Amino acid sequence: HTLHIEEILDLLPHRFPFLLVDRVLDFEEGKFLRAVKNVSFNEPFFQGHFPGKPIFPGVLILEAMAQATGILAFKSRGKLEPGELYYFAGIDEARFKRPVVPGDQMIMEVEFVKERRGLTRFTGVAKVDGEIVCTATMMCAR
Amino acid sequence: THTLHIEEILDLLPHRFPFLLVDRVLDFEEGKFLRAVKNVSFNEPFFQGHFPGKPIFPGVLILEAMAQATGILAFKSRGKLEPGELYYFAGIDEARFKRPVVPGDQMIMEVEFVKERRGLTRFTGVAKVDGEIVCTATMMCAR
Amino acid sequence: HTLHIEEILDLLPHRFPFLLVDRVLDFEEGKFLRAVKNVSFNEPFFQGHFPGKPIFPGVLILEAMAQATGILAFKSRGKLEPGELYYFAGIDEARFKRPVVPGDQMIMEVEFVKERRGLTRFTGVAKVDGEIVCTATMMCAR
Amino acid sequence: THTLHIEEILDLLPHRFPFLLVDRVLDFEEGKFLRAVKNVSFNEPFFQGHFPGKPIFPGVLILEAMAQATGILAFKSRGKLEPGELYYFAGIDEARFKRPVVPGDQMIMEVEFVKERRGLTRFTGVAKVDGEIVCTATMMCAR
Amino acid sequence: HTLHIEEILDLLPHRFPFLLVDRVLDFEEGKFLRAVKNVSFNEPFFQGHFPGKPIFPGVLILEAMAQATGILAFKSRGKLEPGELYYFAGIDEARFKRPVVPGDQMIMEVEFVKERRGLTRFTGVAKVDGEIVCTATMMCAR
Amino acid sequence: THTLHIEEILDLLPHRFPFLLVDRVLDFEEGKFLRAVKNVSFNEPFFQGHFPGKPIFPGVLILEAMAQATGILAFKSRGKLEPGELYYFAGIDEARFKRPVVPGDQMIMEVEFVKERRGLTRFTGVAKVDGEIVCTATMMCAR
Repeated sequence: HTLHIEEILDLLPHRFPFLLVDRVLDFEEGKFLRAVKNVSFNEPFFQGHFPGKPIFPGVLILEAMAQATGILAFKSRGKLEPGELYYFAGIDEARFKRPVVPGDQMIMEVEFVKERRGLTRFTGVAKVDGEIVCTATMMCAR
Repeated sequence: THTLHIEEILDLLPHRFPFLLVDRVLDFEEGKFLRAVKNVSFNEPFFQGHFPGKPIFPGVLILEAMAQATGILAFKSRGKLEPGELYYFAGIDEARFKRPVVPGDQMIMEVEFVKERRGLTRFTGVAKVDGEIVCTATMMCAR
Repeated sequence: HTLHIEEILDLLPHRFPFLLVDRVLDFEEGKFLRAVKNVSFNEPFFQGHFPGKPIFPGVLILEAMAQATGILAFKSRGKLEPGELYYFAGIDEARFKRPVVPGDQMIMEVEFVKERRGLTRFTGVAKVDGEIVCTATMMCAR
Repeated sequence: THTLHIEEILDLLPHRFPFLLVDRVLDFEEGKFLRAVKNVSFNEPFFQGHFPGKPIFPGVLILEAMAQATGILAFKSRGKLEPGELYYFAGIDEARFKRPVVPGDQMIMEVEFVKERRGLTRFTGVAKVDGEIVCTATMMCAR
Repeated sequence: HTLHIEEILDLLPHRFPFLLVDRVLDFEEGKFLRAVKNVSFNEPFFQGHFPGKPIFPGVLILEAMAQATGILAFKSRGKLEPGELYYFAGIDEARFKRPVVPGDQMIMEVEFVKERRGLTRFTGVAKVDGEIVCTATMMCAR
Repeated sequence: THTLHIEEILDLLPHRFPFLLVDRVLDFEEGKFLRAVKNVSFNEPFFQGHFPGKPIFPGVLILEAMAQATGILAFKSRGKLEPGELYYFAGIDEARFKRPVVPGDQMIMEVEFVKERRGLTRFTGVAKVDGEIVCTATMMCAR
């Protein structure tokens, strides 16, 4: 089940310049979601990060993966009511393996692990050209 | 085999944010062709205005992206621009917009040198998404 | 019949940074429209096009003229319903005659030609200080 | 007769996007006056916020534009700024906002040197649209 | 009575990049209001003002103070109806005493003076670290 | 006692708008700690998107701000970056987001060097608003 940007705008509250999921390529509710973030030079953070040497910030890969958990959570468990937020509570073992750059299509896979102590736990893995560029464990809650 | 990443691109084109619309060069043969990629992301500044609730990559920016790709080919083939000189975009023939390009699309653009004629350099461009043609055009430029 | 920016926002769906018609100076439904685009240094594309040498992109003159056809079409033939778009299908014989720069007031005249094979055909002419800076033939459709 | 286009302006003022608010200089006489243009376009970044659905050029930015025009006059008349030096805006007397300036307006601004007094340079500014006064103010600056 | 940003968005029509009141620290209707503007490098005007030497424009201190008069006026006298504006009619004796810079928290105090000849008159004083950086007298009207 | 204002910061970090998220350095001791300020303003570009009607400083940007503060400490302590070299952000352990940071907050960040181990430099960060902890994390970086 693919979701394009209009479906994504309907599910997440994030807007420009902080909506970092461009497409959902597949998902299974309560299990996994696979999303794309297209990395382009024409994104506003690249001016600053860095002048002459565009590097996609590692913190935004964490953000983009956490957004993809949001989409899975909303498809799986129900949409947010207006004014409610899906909290990003924490991150374990964020590892940045190599630089993500303009022209990269970052494919992100997030998996639901469990609920434990009031949080929902996901693992994320981001790849470019089949190679892992980032992993992390993310905790979120409604 | 002959790829250019963004730093190489920044060194050849004078365009900068928010109007540098070539993100990679996949291959090229001097004086002949260049195949480039434009990654289309929601996170691009024009999407706020085009259109609210329904992001559509403007057709004019596909023409722009292709014209930039001709620039890269021209510079690699014929010599870099000196400081303060521009590669003019003089005109366009037969621009055809076939279907909408959207966030998540990777737009692969192929430009071919045709000829010099009457003080202009003529190129044809074809932009594809997922193998299907989204735009074609004939572009005239000059130093 | 002049239209100012609030009337223009009501007719076109374009918003910042891609609404490139600042005023309508006159029009006659089904025939012609004359619009202004004020070119200012304080526009976001100028940072990029080019550093140290601001040049209004020729593609944006095409865009601004196509927007002015939109306004004529909506005034002449009826407003778009929400979610509907006015397609830009093609361009013939776009000619860029000289550079448009900050401080220029670009006056654009678009004329309806005909409907043919499912498209509406317009010609556009953009002038600065009475001199032609661009012409083009534009095809659009609902 | 004495016009300065944007490149000449960039060379005299240190202001850059999104706070360079003089688009052309129509005429000037050193030590006396300068007449400049600010083209007011919807496509300017502050219009998104001022205000949603009702674009109104902020009155504070007319003061800013006029103060920039004094800068140009001062530099042409008295000498360019050296790198790292600033032309301070020290104060303002009797700023009066007469009617709203909007997208599509070309705001013609005329600034006149009055005198130096008490370590400041005093100027009067008048901004017009379609021949009518939209703002006046007396501006004090110093090197 | 403190107002945070959501309360501020409800009262003023200003939006990004021209909403220059970040918090209200106290107020008394018809009398005074004390507001904060946090000055950060990450604000869009700093790119332009100036490259290599960030200086908060003195005109934006005037703006931010005039916004704080707006908030006082709306809390004191009633909210604007949609489409109505609170006019900034004029300024007397704007004095800029020293440069405001990134990292500064500008505390602004505005006081109602009187209504006279169809305008409402306020005085404003902006401080950083207890020292006055700007004063002005502002005239506004519905 | 050892404060660095924005110009000193621009000279040490390569980050520029819209991703320079240290506005001042309040104090530091080389090889030991650095205490910095991030002023959180509505007028920052990410607030438009995060979220419409409910501005919330992204937790990922607190991690970024703290990692930038480690950079400053590292450069002051160990030597500036040469042109074209980067200070890599290699990973993060135990990032905890305790309560939302909002416009008007001044976020005071304290980073401490822990050790070098296994080719990385390890730091702990703590960010506070009004004396209360809003985020903690352990950050690994390397030249």
